[PDB]
Amino acid sequence: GLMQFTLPVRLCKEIELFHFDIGPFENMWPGIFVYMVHRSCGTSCFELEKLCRFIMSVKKNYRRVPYHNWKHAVTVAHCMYAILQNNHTLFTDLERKGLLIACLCHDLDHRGFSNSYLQKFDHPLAALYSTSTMEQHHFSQTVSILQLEGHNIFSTLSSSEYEQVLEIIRKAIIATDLALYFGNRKQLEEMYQTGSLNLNNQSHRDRVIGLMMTACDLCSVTKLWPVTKLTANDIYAEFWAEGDEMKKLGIQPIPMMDRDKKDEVPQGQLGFYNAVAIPCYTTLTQILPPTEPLLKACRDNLSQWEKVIRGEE
Ligand SMILES: COCCN(C)C(=O)c1cnn(C)c1C(=O)Nc1ccn2cc(-c3ccccc3)nc2c1
Ligand SMILES: [Mg+2]
Ligand SMILES: [Zn+2]
Repeated sequence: GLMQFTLPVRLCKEIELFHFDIGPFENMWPGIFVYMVHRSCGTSCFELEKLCRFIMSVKKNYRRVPYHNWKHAVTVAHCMYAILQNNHTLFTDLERKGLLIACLCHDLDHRGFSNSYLQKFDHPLAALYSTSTMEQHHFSQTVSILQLEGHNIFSTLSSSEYEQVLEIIRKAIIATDLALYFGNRKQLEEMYQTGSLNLNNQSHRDRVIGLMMTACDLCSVTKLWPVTKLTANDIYAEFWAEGDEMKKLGIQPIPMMDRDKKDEVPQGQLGFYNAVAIPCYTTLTQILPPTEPLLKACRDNLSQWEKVIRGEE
C-alpha cells in the first residue's frame, strides 16, 4: 500500500519522455511497468501481488523471437504511458486500467510471422480466426492468463465494469492489426476535418484508442536514431525468416521479406514512414496535441533514412 516503486534518477526522469528506451536489463522491465501503472492509474487500481503474478505469466507467454518479444510488449506499454500522462484529463478510470494492460498483452504468444503467412501455411489459427488472425489469438491469450488462479487483476470491478474493461482491451488489441489502421485513420481524418469528432461518442473514442494503439505499436520510429536503426534490424530478422518460410512453401515473398532485397531497405523505410507512420502521428497530434513529440521524432527519423539513401550514412 505505502510501497511505491522508484527508479534511478535518469530513468525516473527519462521514463516520462516519449523517446525513452527501456534498456537491456530485462529484470528491470516488470518494475518499469508497475511504476507506470502506479503513476498512470494509481497504487490502488491493482493488488500488487496479483499484478506481479499477471506480469510474470504475460512475460512467460511471449516467445524468444527477434522483434515480437517481451521487450516490444513493455516498449509499447511505455509509449501508451507517455500518451496517457500527457493527456491526464481525457481518459476514464477504466481506460487507464485497460490500456497499459492491452499494450503489455497485445502480441502475446506471437510466433514472428504475419497473418498472411499463417493463412498461406494453413495454420490452425487461420481457420479459428479468419481476419486479424494473430490479434484475436493475442486477445484469447490475455483472457486465458486473466483466468489463471490469483491472476484476476480486475477482481474488484463490477460485472459491467469488468465487461467494459475487457472490451477496451479486445478493441485495443484488434486495432493493432495494421490492415485495419488505414481505414481507421481515414475516418478519423474526415471526422476531425469536418468537425464531427466527438469524444463523448463511444464509437469515436474507440477509433481514437485504436489510433493510440497503432502509434504505440509503431513507436520504434519515434526513438533516438540509434534505437530506431537497431530496432529495424530485429524487425527485418523476423521479416526475412518469414520470407525464407514463404520460399519453403514455394511462394516468392514480398521484397520486405526477401533477404536478397536487403539493398532496398532504406527506400522501403521511406514508404513506411510516408504511408503509415507520419500519417499516424500527424492525425494523433491533431486529436491529442500533447503527443506532438512523437510526430517530431518520426519526422527526424524519416530525415535519417533520407540521409542513408544519399550515402551520408
Ligand atoms: C504492426 O507491425 C509490426 C512490425 N511491422 C509489421 C511493421 O511494419 C513495422 C513496425 N515498425 N516498423 C519500423 C515497421 C517496418 O519497418 N515496416 C516496414 C513496412 C514496409 N516495408 C517495406 C520494406 C521494404 C524493404 C525492402 C525492400 C522493399 C520494401 N520495408 C518495410 C518495413
Ligand atoms: Mg501484433
Ligand atoms: Zn506489436
